[PDB]
Amino acid sequence: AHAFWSTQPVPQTEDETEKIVFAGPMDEPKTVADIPEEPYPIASTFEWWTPNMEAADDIHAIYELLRDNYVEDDDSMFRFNYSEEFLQWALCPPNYIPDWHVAVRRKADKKLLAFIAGVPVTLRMGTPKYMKVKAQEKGEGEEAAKYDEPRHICEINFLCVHKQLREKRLAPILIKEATRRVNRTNVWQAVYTAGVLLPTPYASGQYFHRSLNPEKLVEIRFSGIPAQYQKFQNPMAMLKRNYQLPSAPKNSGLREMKPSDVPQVRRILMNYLDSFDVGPVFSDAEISHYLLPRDGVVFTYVVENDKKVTDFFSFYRIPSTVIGNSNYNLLNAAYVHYYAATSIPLHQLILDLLIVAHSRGFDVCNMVEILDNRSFVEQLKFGAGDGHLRYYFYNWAYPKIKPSQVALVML
Ligand SMILES: CCCCCCCCCCCCCC(=O)SCCNC(=O)CCNC(=O)[C@H](O)C(C)(C)COP(=O)(O)OP(=O)(O)OC[C@H]1O[C@@H](n2cnc3c(N)ncnc32)[C@H](O)[C@@H]1OP(=O)(O)O
Ligand SMILES: CCOC(=O)c1cnc2ccc(OCc3ccc(N4CCNCC4)nc3)cc2c1SCCC#N
Ligand SMILES: [Mg+2]
Repeated sequence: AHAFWSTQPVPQTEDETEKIVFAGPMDEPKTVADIPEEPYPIASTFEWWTPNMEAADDIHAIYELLRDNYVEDDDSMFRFNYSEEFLQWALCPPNYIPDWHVAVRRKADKKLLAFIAGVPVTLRMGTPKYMKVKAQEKGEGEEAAKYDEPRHICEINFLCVHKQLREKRLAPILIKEATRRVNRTNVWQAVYTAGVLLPTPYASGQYFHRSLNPEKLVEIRFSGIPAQYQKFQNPMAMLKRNYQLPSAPKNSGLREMKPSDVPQVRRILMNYLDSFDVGPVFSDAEISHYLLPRDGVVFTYVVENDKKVTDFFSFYRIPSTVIGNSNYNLLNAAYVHYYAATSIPLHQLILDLLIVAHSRGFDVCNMVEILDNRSFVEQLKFGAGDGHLRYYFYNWAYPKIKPSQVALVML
């Protein structure tokens, strides 16, 4: 069934995943000295390449590979078109390791044929609360809490093989070479997400989308006057009416985040993230990097009253190519990123996200049902999508958890 994945330290079936009681490594412990020092062998016509993520030309190359060959939805209606500025932001967070960015190029002409990227993340990934309960009833609290300390691991994203090289087993070679480069730095776990089902997710959630420009969503038959709008006299006026938003935020105290807000945002986010079973831990430098506004990339607002930040939200932008549509070639989507509410209902905070996003020209707001995202779906008129996002670890046994116990947003 899986000539590659059966060779790897991941849970091999749902059954296995249902038996797992404690968090911990799957593989034999290893040391850096046991890992090969030489890159994995590859065909003599290809060569490994470590792009320089501060070289414009190198980020452009990666940009073009992904524009034309990265992920499409199962109906090939969309392909992501991550921008060069977004790639620089996602690939170069504080303390990133340039060697974790792995590419294959054709030797002859230096054509980029494949890519995978790893970045550091500090993750809480100890045993979940409801497994730790069952572990007091067993006498077993010490083994259940053994890996509670946040761990410095790798987050994998942007795996891409050029369409002309598909189904030639190049993706396993990429994964093996990234694993080697991460293990050479004494890191032995990774976290990653995918739309597809692989062996074997520890959590899975549906996507949700909120229409902000229903006219456009129609012209690119994603909405297409959704079937339920037919019996209306006037399907489009009703559609716009339903999804209309205010012009300006409703919360007194909302403004863009600025650098002097970083400590307060760190505190309120870390307090909120703590409640979930799997979630990141951010330094002030990581909060600065992932939440300070960057044009075209990430947008973050705080509610400040009486000079205290009490709430905030963020969203980031990923445009998609609209496949087979030259009238409307691009979808401008906003994705809910981290947030924390202490003074207002979450629905009132995220209503202001939608207002801001609409004001700034976004066509749709998307999210996975992680964090407390289900608490505002109905009131804010999100609809469940096609598609899911599945969360995975490499070399980490972990019980199945609901997506509302996951606090890691994956770009
Ligand atoms: C400690 C550090 C560890 C670091 C590493 C942690 C692991 C990270 C793992 C990577 C996390 C990535 C997170 C993201 O970026 S998810 C986004 C993935 N990217 C895309 O979907 C872009 C469009 N598609 C492609 O570029 C290609 O179709 C890819 C590259 C996906 C497969 O290329 P191709 O179609 O040319 O096939 P092949 O003949 O070379 O290889 C076939 C083998 O590949 C397995 N496959 C297929 N899809 C995926 C998938 N999304 N993740 C993991 N494996 C996948 C498949 O089961 C099969 O194995 P097996 O079934 O035969 O056993
Ligand atoms: C109009 C509402 O739909 C969208 O806005 C949209 C746009 N571009 C895409 C591009 C590709 C795509 O493929 C499915 C997919 C595949 C992978 C993935 N990952 C991979 C790893 N990193 C996080 C996201 N997320 C989604 C779905 C999409 C979708 S559906 C998923 C987002 C939502 N809702
Ligand atoms: Mg291949």
